Amino acid sequence: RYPYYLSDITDVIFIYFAALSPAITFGGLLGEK
Repeated sequence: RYPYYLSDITDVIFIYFAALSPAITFGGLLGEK
């Protein structure tokens, strides 16, 4: 009865860590955030 909890949750973590993954590596020398 809780489908949206397993699929829609993993998808939210797929693009949340994917997008911020690179943006964190590149740059980040002078300004931290």
